[PDB]
Amino acid sequence: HHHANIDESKIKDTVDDLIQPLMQKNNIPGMSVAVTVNGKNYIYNYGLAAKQPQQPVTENTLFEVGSLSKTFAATLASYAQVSGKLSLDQSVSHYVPELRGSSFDHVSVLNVGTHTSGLQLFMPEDIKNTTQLMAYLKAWKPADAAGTHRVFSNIGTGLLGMIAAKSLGVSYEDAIEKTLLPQLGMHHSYLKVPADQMENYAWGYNKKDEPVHVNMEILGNEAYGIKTTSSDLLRYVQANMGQLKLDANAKMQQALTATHTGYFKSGEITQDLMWEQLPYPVSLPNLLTGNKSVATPIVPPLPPQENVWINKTGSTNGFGAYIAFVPAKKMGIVMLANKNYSIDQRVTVAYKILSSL
Ligand SMILES: *C(=O)[C@H]([C@@H](C)O)[C@H]1CC(SCCNC=N)=C(C(=O)O)N1
Repeated sequence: HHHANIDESKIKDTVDDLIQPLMQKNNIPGMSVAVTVNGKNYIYNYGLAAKQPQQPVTENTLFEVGSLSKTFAATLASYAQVSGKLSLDQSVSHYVPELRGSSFDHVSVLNVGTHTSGLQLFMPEDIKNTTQLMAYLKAWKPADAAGTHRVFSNIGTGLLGMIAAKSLGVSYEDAIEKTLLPQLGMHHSYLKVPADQMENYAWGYNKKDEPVHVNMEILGNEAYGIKTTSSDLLRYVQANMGQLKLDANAKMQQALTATHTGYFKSGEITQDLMWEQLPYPVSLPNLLTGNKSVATPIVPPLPPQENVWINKTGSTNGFGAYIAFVPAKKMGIVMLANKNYSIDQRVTVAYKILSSL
């Protein structure tokens, strides 16, 4: 029930007024929006996780988050770094000996953590196993030297997560589901959704409005494997702002914070470890203009800041996700949808909601 002067109702009015038209105009079946401010959390669910038979979005609905998954690979690499197992400045072939003598002698772990190796966006469809992947990587050359340009890459994020996990002595899937997500308290976050949660796994709806789930291919866990709830992602946002006890895991807090280090500038955007940031306050135009480019190194790296807007978009064929948070304001938003709608609208709605707080 609505109550004037009560936090949850004031925020709900703002969120409803933006999300209901957004869902109508884009024919988005279902969304969940989670907001944190002043140490308090608010979760709003809209519409349908599935159309036939109908299932509503609930607190337990799982959405695919696409390239938001890359921030977990970065957090894992950062955890390995702060634990003394990984140096970001070292070469990929230092950690992957089969690539020694290849172009990966000249690509750093930082490059694959910042989209500056030059590897292309999509894994080639005919690469099915590790032998084929290594043969491809050993024979690969970019047109420009590593460190010169920013090219968003699922392959690069794959290498980042693989190297981080190996440096901890485990597979990536183990590192994420047995180490990282449990230490973050994200108990409804998965690379593979278990049987008791399938009833909660929303269907995605593609451009033709067909129900779809993402197909997991080689190195896909690193780049697009996460399925999660808005509540778990809001915990992740709070952890990224140092707000949670985190079971006294000092190394994990340091790992999260260190992913916000600013390593390259492209246009107006600062590239962190997978996260992207802009100075705060942000104007909507610069946010929108932010969504190969020349990459200029920031050296020494920009330390993790408070006065910034940190964000990440992610999509799959059937889903569209967005996170933004402002550490100086201890505020953040997670928007999950089971339809891939345009990034300009994600950032505009998030900006309007956070501005209202
Ligand atoms: C991620 O959503 C897909 C991946 C699952 O194939 C692609 C498309 C995007 S493009 C850059 C988004 N800009 C700012 N946040 C990426 C990605 O790395 O974000 N990979």
